[PDB]
Amino acid sequence: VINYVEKAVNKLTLQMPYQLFIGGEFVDAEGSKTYNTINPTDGSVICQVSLAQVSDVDKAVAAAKEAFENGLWGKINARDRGRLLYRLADVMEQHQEELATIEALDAGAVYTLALKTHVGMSIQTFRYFAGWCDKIQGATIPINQARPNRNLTLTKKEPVGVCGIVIPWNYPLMMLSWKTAACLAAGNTVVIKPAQVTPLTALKFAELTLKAGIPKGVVNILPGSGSLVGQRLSDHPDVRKIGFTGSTEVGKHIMKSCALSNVKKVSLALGGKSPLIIFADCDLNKAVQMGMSSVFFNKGENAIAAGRLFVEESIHNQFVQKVVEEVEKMKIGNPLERDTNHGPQNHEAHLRKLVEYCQRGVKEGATLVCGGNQVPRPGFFFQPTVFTDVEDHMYIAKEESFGPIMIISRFADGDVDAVLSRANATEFGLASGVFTRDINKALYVSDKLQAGTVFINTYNKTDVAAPFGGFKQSGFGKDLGEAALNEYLRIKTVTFEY
Amino acid sequence: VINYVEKAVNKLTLQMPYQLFIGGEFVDAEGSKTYNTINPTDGSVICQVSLAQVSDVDKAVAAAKEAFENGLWGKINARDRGRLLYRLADVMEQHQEELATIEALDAGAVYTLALKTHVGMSIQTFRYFAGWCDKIQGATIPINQARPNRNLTLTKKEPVGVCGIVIPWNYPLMMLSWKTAACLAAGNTVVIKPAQVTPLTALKFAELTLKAGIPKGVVNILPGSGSLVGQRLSDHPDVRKIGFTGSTEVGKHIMKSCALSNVKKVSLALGGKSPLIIFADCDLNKAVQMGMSSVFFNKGENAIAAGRLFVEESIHNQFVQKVVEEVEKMKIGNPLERDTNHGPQNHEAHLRKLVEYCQRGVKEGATLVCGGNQVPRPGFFFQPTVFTDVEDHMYIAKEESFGPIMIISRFADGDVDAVLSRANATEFGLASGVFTRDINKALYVSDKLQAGTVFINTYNKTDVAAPFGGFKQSGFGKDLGEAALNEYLRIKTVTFEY
Amino acid sequence: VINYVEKAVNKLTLQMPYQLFIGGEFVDAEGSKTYNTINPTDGSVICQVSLAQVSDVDKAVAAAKEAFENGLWGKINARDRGRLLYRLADVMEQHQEELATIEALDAGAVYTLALKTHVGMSIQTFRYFAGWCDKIQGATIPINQARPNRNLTLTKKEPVGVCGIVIPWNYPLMMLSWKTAACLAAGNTVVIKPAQVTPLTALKFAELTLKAGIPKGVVNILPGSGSLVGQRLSDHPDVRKIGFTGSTEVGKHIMKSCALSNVKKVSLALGGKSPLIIFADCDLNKAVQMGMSSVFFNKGENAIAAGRLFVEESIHNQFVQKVVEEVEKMKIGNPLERDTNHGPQNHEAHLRKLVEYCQRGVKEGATLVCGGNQVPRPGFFFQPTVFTDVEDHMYIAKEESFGPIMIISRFADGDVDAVLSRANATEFGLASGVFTRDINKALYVSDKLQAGTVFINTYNKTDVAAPFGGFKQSGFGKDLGEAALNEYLRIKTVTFEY
Amino acid sequence: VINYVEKAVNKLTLQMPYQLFIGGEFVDAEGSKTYNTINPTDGSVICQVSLAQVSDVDKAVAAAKEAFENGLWGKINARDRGRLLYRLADVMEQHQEELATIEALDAGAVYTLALKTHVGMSIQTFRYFAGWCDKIQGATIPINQARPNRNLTLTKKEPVGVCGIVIPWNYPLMMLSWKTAACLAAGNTVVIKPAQVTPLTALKFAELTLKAGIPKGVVNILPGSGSLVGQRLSDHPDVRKIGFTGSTEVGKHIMKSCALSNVKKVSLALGGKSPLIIFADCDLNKAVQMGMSSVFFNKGENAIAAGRLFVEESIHNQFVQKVVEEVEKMKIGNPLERDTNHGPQNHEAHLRKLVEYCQRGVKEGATLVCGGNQVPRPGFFFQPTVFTDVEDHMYIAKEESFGPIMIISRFADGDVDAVLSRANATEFGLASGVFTRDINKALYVSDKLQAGTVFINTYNKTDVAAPFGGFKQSGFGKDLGEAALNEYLRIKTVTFEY
Ligand SMILES: NC(=O)c1ccc[n+]([C@@H]2O[C@H](COP(=O)([O-])OP(=O)(O)OC[C@H]3O[C@@H](n4cnc5c(N)ncnc54)[C@H](OP(=O)(O)O)[C@@H]3O)[C@@H](O)[C@H]2O)c1
Repeated sequence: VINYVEKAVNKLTLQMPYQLFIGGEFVDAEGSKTYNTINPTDGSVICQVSLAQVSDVDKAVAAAKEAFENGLWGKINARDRGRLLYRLADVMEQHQEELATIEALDAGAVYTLALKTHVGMSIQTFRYFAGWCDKIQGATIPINQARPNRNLTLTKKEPVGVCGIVIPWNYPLMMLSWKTAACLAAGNTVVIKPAQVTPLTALKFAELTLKAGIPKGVVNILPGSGSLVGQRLSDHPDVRKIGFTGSTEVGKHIMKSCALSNVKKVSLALGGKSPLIIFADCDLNKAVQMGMSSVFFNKGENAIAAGRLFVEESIHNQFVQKVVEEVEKMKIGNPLERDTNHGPQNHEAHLRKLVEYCQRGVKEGATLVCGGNQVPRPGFFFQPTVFTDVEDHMYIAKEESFGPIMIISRFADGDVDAVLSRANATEFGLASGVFTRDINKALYVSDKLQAGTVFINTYNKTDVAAPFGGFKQSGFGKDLGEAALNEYLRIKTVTFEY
Repeated sequence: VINYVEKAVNKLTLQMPYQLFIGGEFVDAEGSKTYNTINPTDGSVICQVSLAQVSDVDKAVAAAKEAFENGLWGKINARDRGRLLYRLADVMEQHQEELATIEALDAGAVYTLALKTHVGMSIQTFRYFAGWCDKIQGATIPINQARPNRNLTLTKKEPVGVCGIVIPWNYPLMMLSWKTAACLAAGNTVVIKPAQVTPLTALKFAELTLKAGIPKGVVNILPGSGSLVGQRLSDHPDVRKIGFTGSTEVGKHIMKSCALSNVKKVSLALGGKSPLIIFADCDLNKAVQMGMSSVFFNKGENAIAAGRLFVEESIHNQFVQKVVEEVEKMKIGNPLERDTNHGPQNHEAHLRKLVEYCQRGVKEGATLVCGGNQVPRPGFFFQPTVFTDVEDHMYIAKEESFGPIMIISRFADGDVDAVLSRANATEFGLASGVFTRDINKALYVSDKLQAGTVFINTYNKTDVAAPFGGFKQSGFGKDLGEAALNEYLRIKTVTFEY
Repeated sequence: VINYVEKAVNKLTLQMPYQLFIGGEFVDAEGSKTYNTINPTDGSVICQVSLAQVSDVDKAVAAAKEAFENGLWGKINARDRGRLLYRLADVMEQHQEELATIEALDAGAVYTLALKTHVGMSIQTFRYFAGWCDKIQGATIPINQARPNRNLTLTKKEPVGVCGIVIPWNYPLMMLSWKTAACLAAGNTVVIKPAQVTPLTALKFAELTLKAGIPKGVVNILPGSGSLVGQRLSDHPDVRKIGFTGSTEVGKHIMKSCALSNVKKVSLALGGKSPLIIFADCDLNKAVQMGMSSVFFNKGENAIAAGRLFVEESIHNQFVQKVVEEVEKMKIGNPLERDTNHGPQNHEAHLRKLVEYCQRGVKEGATLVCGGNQVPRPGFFFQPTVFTDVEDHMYIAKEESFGPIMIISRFADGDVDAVLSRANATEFGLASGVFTRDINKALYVSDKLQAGTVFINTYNKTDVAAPFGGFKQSGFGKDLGEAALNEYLRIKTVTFEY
Repeated sequence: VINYVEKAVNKLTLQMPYQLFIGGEFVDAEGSKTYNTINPTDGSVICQVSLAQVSDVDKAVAAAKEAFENGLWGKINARDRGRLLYRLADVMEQHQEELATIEALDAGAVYTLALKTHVGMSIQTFRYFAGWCDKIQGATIPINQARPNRNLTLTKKEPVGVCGIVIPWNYPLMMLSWKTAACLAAGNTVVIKPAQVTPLTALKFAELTLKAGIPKGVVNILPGSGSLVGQRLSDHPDVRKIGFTGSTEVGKHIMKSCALSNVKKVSLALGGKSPLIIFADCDLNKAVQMGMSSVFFNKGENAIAAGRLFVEESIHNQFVQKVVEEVEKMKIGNPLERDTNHGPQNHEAHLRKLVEYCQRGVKEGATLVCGGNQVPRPGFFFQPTVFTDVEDHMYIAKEESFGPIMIISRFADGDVDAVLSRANATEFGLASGVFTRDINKALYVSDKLQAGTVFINTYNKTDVAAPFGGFKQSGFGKDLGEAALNEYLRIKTVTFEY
């Protein structure tokens, strides 16, 4: 029997585990330490969650090590590993409303969006990677023969072993799922650190691994701080790979910690300041819809959000006019209400950062067309914001807001290379977009954009089969697609002479 | 007109550049600083070589950046890039006797071996990777469709950009070639730091890039110290990838430096303590020949060298007797003499370490069967060495010698899992081997060995098509084969809606 | 309401459809023509089954064409096609006992075996290929650029369209499933012709596609003759691909019919005379168990069955003695008896062929050690048979029996090339095997055997992930694994200039 | 010493072999039979060429078989096979002017074009496939384990063995090179049948294999008739694969012959009636240039030639006007004159077909705008032809001309699906094209076109890396790219239990 926080909400009964998950059981942290998790809709405490300590990290890693080296997970067929992951996806689907409701409470995710994305994409991710298990293949290689003898060379794709996953708060279940699904499909075991502010779907997911029959110790979950729990994971001599998602500055630190301990493998999914270039020959009404989505999707708490819009001179004023018209139509409110399409920011400190961000934009001389403030209601709601007359040297032209702030610059009619130069003038390189009906412009621009993803006449169109990762200081390694598996596999070369 | 150090040796007239190679020209370092490169056969100075300074690194990176962004290398077809690399291999082959002679002088490489391996494999490396240029392919991916609209998702494989390569001294030209060929095949430009003690084949290679018509700035070479030149390469804001080969401890520092600057990508080819397990049912005479090769090849200056031999009890004494017999037949001498089997160690500091290594092995109680000493002759020669009665707790059971020291332990008749545990009880995981006629043992042992390469009834059988890289603290990433290309490529995902 | 033949048997009430399945409906054939399907355990008529006519073939192809061109199957996401195929596998699993019982009745498959293989592997097949749907990918290719313009070249993997599948009677559901799963996973629609003698699991399968929600017309099944139904399929102008499994001689005719009509694509999975080479250094008792299995599995009605055993001279007589001892322990009887090891042959005409085959073997001078005749009891049971003193010129050394007849020749110790020559002296090339503890022999022999599959120290180890197909007159193309998809996909190259 | 036909022409002294090439030597055919090859510029006899007989085919196949089974080609490293093919390309490059001159004489190929395409692309083809030799790789596959035992499954890519190549006359050297390069790269040996009318570059190529060091019997060349030599190749019991390029009707017969003998593998590169759709929103001047090229390139003797142009109503009249203007500027003349841009048709029988084709076009009611006739001069020149008012029911809307005949229909402004339906209403499916600046339209049309290749805003943009093959009655299998190798390889699955 597991202890739950129980809550009647959204036409169901939530049963939320709140403890650490280690070796297939929910357990208190050392000293029974706890912290409060906060509902961004009203600022209330949802419940108390165990606060993992260093000794809890060591217990989690030891359980993962034992599960990998001696448990059933390391013994079963890849096909049967696949079956278990497909079953886990099924169990997640059976609990989809509950999961999406927890995400609405914990992260401020609009419930209808959470059902399709936060939860829906997580389910797709597990099903996708479950199909990879028995299709992960090595090679046989035609090497030079040591005549008069013969040689056979093959490669074997093997698991890396114990992995650590450290993730942010914007899509709590989805960020966990991207990495966890690829990690488990490759045959590894894992210790996961959700962002401290958003532990609840991670702990519910943990319970679901029990319902699915995932062997004890394969999945371990440690609500807690990066500076304590995350650090220890990065430092641990039995951890062999870290999958990290978060800010560029913490990514640098994580990579350093991997180096100094045991040169554990690392992937880094970091910040972005993604440019969206909108040409005059696009479909304008569609550009407004997609451009708004590129910024405002999930209250802007979206790594790939367009952090800069470049709009061709001749359509700029009309584009801005239409955006403002549509922004006024947005329904801001409780993420559980069906008419809501703009939920609260994830937590109070982030709301404060956004308010300060827009003050700097005003101070430095950008035109605040609308928004810029907290919405005067309970919780941590921020107004959908539009800036114009943004110049390349401005702070808001350079810094990632990670909020619902559309930051608009002009470019001269007929310019192409000039705007590309401006769009590429960043140490980030996560995503980018271009709206145009012109085939030649679209292909040329996608060639020249210095970013890991280029959207053409769309935005936010991610897919579990399509690899996702950045260039430059947005990091390296992929989530999603076949490419993601490579972060969680090692290649052993075997060479015979006969 | 290039300045050479001219030398008449080995029935050739060597013409050796000695300056920095920056932007397609040989130039002096800042302040015309130089250092001496030492011939390990007699301890004499070969010549003075330019000593790169920080401002020289900045010039080399600037030249590489220009070559990539604006030069011809970034504009030509993949097919034509391949043609240039195949021409480069042809030029290397035209100069093969000269290159092997330089390697004999600089590194102490036995000339006949340098023709086949140090230089021979370097030529094969460029030809192999030349073939990859127009065969590097992205993907088209069947993503979910945004109905009633359609989506197309593709990936493009692109160059990473400016790379730094930092290498050691054991196979100076070949270590350079592995990384350089894959790096250039993928369309990058490069700044190479050879090991300070072995700059000469790198500088001759530089001149050969001119003969082959590699555009200026594509290849740049900076003899100098790791703590100065290598450090700056790892720190540089315009460098996007470091390919590193060296010790585990420097690898840790390199990775930290990549992290702290601009999270540049990194590959780490580090140290080894590779186990070779020899069962009683092997071919004994072959096991002796291959066992000796596993240790003594290239005077033991071989990262994959077997650093422990485990020999089954019933054949142990006969194995040792036969090795001693064969060791006594080895001809130690000038690497340029055709009858030489065993050349000098690479440099004096390394010889000193090997002497100390064997002193400690005797101190801690291992049986010194033969060798262990500097050979009484000029230069830095070390006697092929055999230790027996080695126990798992001993320093020589744990520490990488990187010299010609065969380190032998017994295991009990029939004790497969037990010997495997002993073989795996190391934080290294570079290579390994097993000698047995039994198919079931061979396959089971190769599954269980925790190493990036497993040799079965052979050793030292590397091939330009077979990926090479370690596990655990032997690093990550691959040199050679198709896999090596992934270190020098980035994947861009392009998603259309239409 | 679907009409069923109802039967109380094996603790179940079987509900067996018996009509043609066209466009999602069970329908009588033209003129309500029918034929009898026979139970091989007692020779009784199970029921009457609709007998497809030419107009019925045209209706099925029209339904398949409409389903492909305009129906839902052609419009849904690859991922969603995958979901439907997974659901089909789940439905088959929910009905596995019923399917295995039907296969016992219709094909004489031993019930316990049919659960694991005839049905269990069919289920694995659908689940395996379900996972491929959203992982079928094309390429982007670095072609030469038409300067000063640019080029993008990509490939798209597309379905071939309407396919015809024609199969034999030995594993009715499994042969169906292998091809159908790959065919549908690739996005095609299909008309299936089961062997006339074994229509029943195919028709139950058809009903399961309805339960699974496979869109109407995607799957169509036409019990009937090869010379009428199969012929029309191969001739039909709207069929673009035939997947054929059967005899070499019918395969020749089928390929010709494809040629003469519309050059439709064809795969050919044909006969075998597979050699198993057993060396004196094998584990003898294991060689006996696996050698017996290589021949007697599924009453010899197994295309990959070892059709000759070459047994090394020094172990031959002991091998034969052990085989005879084990053959005598085999329980022959009703496929529903849970201790049955050997069921009846599939149908009466095959039994008669096997009696004649053995008369011919004795006549030409082979030694009949045991078996060779019909078991005196109702139905069509044939004794497990062993021949020795078989020589290379003999009819039974050349001709495929497709029955439980072990055909043994000696070979001399210390020649390997000589036994290979004898093993390779056939126009078949489907499978082969080698039993030896010697790694060098195993690897060399596997290199030299001229067969699409080589088993080493095992036999009949097929797997849904491992491609299966023959060489020479055993045909071409693969069932199973990733390679099977290529028979059901076409590649479109798309080249842009911009 | 080889017998040559010597010819002083194009400022060169041509040395043309004229005999059969069998087992590394030029020999007369059985009975010294010969036939005349005809210069299409003036209708004169170039020289007498040996006429291969059945016994000569048997000798070639025996030589290919011995070279494969016992000769050096079957023994050398894949890497060394690649070196030989690169060397072959180099020799071809050293002879490029001579080869292009021979092609001008034999096939009427315009010299400047033959240099770039006929010969230039043949060279690229051998270099490209030379690079594949040591990069052809099999797999290791994660199959279900027969617990308590373990299984390893791998695939080996092997050569198919002796191949027959049967080709047409439009690009004699290039068609040979496409197939021969892939065939040899995969490790096979080959007997080549050039079109009887164009044997000369094939025989010169044969001599170049000698210069390049290709082992005797690896390449064998038999000038002669399809009905005799081609037939025997398709019939031969030792040939295991036919690579065929030619008409759809001969393709059907070839496939039938493959079936009836030994089910040898076959690829079919057959005819085309490829549609080019030109929208009003294209760049009109570029559409005219590329539209011209799509029809007139290599005097229309181009399998992928656009056989229908569909031009949008609003630009149709202007397109036709501009085409007529450009057609009038074409210089018809001797292929060796530098100002010629339209050479003679390949041979007399083809010229006659083209005359009849245009007669039937006029008869059935199409508007003949220009050409349609043999040019009044010696040889077999044909006037570049333009037809308009072509309706879907007409012969020239359905039948492949394989000549310089532009066949134009209108489609209504704003129609897309309607014109696609018309473009797809053919049993051919080789190539196609679309000209439009609209990204949505270009992507949609490329999805919907039922053809193996789709060109977007270009035409005739083939590449050695880009796979090329048809759908429907245009055949199956690819030439060029990685995909081409699959036709010349077989996959062996090796499964161990241990
Ligand atoms: N590229 C992508 O796929 C992607 C996706 C989502 C978000 N992001 C990026 O993430 C950022 C937003 O999240 P954030 O600013 O909250 O990120 P953050 O501060 O970098 O935190 C990310 C995670 O790192 C942990 N952490 C902090 N210090 C650590 C340490 N010393 N050792 C180990 N772990 C440590 C944090 O723990 P705490 O819970 O204690 O903070 C948290 O779990 C944005 O820049 C956004 O673009 C990127």
